[PDB]
Formats: sequence, structure tokens, C-alpha cells
Amino acid sequence: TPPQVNSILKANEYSFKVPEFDGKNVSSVLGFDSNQLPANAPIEDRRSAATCLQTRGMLLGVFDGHAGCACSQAVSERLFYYIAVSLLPHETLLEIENAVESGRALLPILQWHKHPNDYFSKEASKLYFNSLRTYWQELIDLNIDVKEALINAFKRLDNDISLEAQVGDPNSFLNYLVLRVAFSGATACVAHVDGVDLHVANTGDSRAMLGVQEEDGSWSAVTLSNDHNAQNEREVERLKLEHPKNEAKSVVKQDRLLGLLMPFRAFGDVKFKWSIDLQKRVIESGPKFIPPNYYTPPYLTAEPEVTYHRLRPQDKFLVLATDGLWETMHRQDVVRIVGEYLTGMDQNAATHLIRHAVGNNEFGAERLSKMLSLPEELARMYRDDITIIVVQFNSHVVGAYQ
Ligand SMILES: [Mn+2]
Ligand SMILES: [Mn+2]
Ligand SMILES: [Mn+2]
Repeated sequence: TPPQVNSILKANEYSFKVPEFDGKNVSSVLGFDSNQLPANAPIEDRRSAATCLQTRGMLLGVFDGHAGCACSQAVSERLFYYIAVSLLPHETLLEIENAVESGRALLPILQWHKHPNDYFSKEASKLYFNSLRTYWQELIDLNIDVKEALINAFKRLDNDISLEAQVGDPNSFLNYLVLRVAFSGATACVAHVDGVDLHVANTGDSRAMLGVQEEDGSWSAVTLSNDHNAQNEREVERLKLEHPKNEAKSVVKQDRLLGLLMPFRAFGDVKFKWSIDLQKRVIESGPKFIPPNYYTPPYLTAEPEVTYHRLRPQDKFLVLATDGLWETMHRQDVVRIVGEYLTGMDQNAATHLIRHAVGNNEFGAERLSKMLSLPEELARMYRDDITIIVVQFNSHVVGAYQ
């Protein structure tokens, strides 16, 4: 039914609006819309959005999980904390560690903007907090480039995931959870926006795209991330020269890392990072396939490619999305749809994008009822998990920067 279509499409619909100060719109970001449509019964995509409280920037992110949702969920809830901590000066690190030790009031780090369906891990909260505390203690003892902060946050979260999987936990559920997190994988495409400065750290084949309105009113897509997959020449060459000459033919086979992985960068997936001996010892330690040509590991990295963009008055919005969207529509179509929607040319841009992606026959927003009527088993035969965040910028505030 049409109203059933609306009920299913709007189930995960979410919107946030940056509050006005003194009755005026003062942020470079007006707000954002986000939505998810699953293809797998337990959806393996994740979305996240928060505002830094000790620093000013806002973080938004999409994460495409595979081999389960454990790693996508973990990254969804931890990466922003790692980034925030990496962005803090020594003064705030000291204050946080002192409040932790002396048991005083904890300084707040992030204000999350999460749909009710989105959740944190209750059972792992203490483990995650302990790991992040170790991280910021190391940062203290080691005593502000945003690009390098993002890179180091990504790398440290991945390394902590590996170490936690190795360490286990006395609680059986926690012990199996750390292993599930390390053994599954997740992409991560994250935007950090501080006034007019926009950084995009990308790890995998999710994508961020800027919508730019030209002087004539037409719309144009500007890429802010490079899909890390077989179609990326620089990525294939990077993989090639990261290993000896004998492996130039096997590092990428059938457009896959070692003939297996579609994304060439991701969190978790320790099967492509750990040594054969470490994998064997961990598998036999408690609660199995070694990739082919696994000679000089690691082969996979979570380290992101970081792009920087100074927002301009013509930069109207930014679309973060998993490949569940980008595989369905051309970039130009995505940005044209979103721009026409936001210019009043559905009360949620991401929901409208989903409506187009699923119910499309040369852009006719029909088969939507048929596609949304399919159960878990057949849904993944026609579509992938779809996750979208549309951030709308405040062009007046952006132009105020000059
Ligand atoms: Mn996936
Ligand atoms: Mn996907
Ligand atoms: Mn439409």
C-alpha cells in the first residue's frame, strides 16, 4: 500500500537542525538529513553524526560493513571519539585525565545526533572507554593538523581493534564480541566540518560528494573521496608496490584484494592484516581460511585518504553514502535530485534519494511497492544496504567568511 510504502521508507528517517544562536543562523551547517534502507536482515550499514564539544567541528560518517555488522557498529560508535580525542590540545587532555583519576565530573567530548534505532554497545562501553583512555594518556605523554589527526585516529582505532581481539575478555560475550569485531570489516567515509573547513577522510568504497550550484542554477558533482576499489588506478598501484615484484599479479585478482575483498581499505578484516601464525593462534585460542598468495602481509589498511575543501557560497550540500546508493545512480543525478529537492524545485532529502534509488526507471520515483515488499532473502538480490547523509550548508554564513 502507498501508506505502507511511506511507513517503511520513513522508519529510519532522521533530521537534525543546527540550533540558532540569538535568533540567527550562525553555523556553516544548517542541518542534515539521514536515512537507511536495509537489504540484509540485520543491516550491515551504519550512520553516525556528532558535534565536538571541546572543539567546534561536526563529524558525520557512513560505514559499510561486511561479514556481519559487528565492525561497522563498533567503528560507528568509536571512530568519532578517537577523532575528537586526536583533535584536543594538551590542556584538555590533561583536564580529562585529571577528571578521570580524581573522579571529578567528566568533561563532555561529543554530542551525538542519533536516530532512536541507532544504538551504542552497552556490554562493551567499559572496554571501549579503557582503550580510548589509554590512547589519550599516550597522547599526553607524547606531548593541530586536522588531516594527520584524522589519519592517526583511524589507524589507532584499527590497531586497538586488533589488540582487543587478541586480548579477549573474561566475560564470554565481550570475548566473542571483540573477535566478531576484528573478523568482520567496515568501510568508513567521514566528514569533519569546522566553519568553512571541510575534511573528508575516506577508507573503502563509500563516497562523499559535494553539490555545487553553478552560476546558471545548474548542479554539479564534485568528488571529495576516491573509491578504494579495482576501478581506482592509484590504489591498485599502491597495493602493487607495497609488496615485492613477484606479487604484482596476485595482490589484485578478479578486481579483488587477493581475489577476495572488494573494498581495498577497511577496518577489521584481520584475515588480510594478521600474520598466518597470529591468525592460527587466535582461532585455536578460544571460541579459518587464509587468503591466497598471503606472502607479505599485511595487505589491507584502514588508513584513510584525506581531502580538504574550503566551502564556498556555491557549495550547497554534501552527500555521504555507502555504495548502495552510488551503484544505483550517477553522481550528477544524485546531486541534481538533492539540489532540486532542497531548492523546492518527502520531508527528507535522504528519504527522497532512497525513493529514487529503489523505485527508479529513468528517474520515475510503481515498482517501489514491489521492491519494498520483498523479504530478507530476495531483497539483497535487487539492492544493497543503502545509507545516506545529506548535509546542507548555510551559504550566507559561508560567504561571511570571504
Ligand atoms: Mn556491506
Ligand atoms: Mn555496500
Ligand atoms: Mn523525485
